[PDB]
Amino acid sequence: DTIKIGAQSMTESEIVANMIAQLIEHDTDLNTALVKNLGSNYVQHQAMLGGDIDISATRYSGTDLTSTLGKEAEKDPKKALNIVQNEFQKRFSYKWFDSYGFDNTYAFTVTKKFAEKEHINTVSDLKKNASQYKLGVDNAWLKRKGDGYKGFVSTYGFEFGTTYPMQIGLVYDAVKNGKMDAVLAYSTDGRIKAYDLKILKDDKRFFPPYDCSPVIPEKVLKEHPELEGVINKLIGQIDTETMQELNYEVDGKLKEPSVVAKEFLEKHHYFD
Ligand SMILES: C[N+](C)(C)C[C@@H](O)CC(=O)O
Repeated sequence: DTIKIGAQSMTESEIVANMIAQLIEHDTDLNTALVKNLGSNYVQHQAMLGGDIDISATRYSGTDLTSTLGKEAEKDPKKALNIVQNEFQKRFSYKWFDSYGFDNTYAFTVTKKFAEKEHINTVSDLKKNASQYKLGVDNAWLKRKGDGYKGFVSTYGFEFGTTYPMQIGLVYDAVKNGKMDAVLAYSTDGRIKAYDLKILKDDKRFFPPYDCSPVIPEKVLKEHPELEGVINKLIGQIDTETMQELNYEVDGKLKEPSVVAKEFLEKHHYFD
């Protein structure tokens, strides 16, 4: 009886996956295995449907609402979460838990020099010379329905000069070093504050909310009745500002996700 915890290929997914793994083994006689390097929410969900994972560490409400459930991008945090919770329960008997306490949203990120020099505050301010710009984005966002590029173009009414898809990890330096004029960063990445970068305002509210939660089949929670109490320790416990520091511990200071998670868990006494 080994619990299989899925980690997406994001620093944040890996930290949180370890944090779950360690809290389980501390509180239980259940032992754990991490399934690393799932490329996306789709990969994660597919893996859960086939029994390959028992717990998703990091799922985001807007992402699964638009892709896995095939729904419109609901723009309200609370409403988005409810539809996602009721749909997972109703559709797969999966439990989409309440969030850890943090939203990890797509954010248009620029250097401050660039925003001074181009008079930029908002995503709409980009429109003026948009075709002059190089945008850095992740390997999937351009192909996404609902919350992807196509949606952005029909919402903000403009497109960028060129778009470059890369690994999300690398957009923080590419924007900093001038290789890109703007990137679509993730808001919880600690390098944004660490590089004194500017988040632009989503003035048209194109993006749905992206509250982060764990997901486990009830089938699993039935079997291991002591498991839900463990996950519950972490519910509402990590705000965006905490997640930003944790992320940076791996990203800036180059620590193993397991070390970061253990240090976090030690600091809060494993929450009893
Ligand atoms: C992190 N974000 C919420 C913006 C999206 C992402 O996780 C996409 C996915 O899981 O494929």
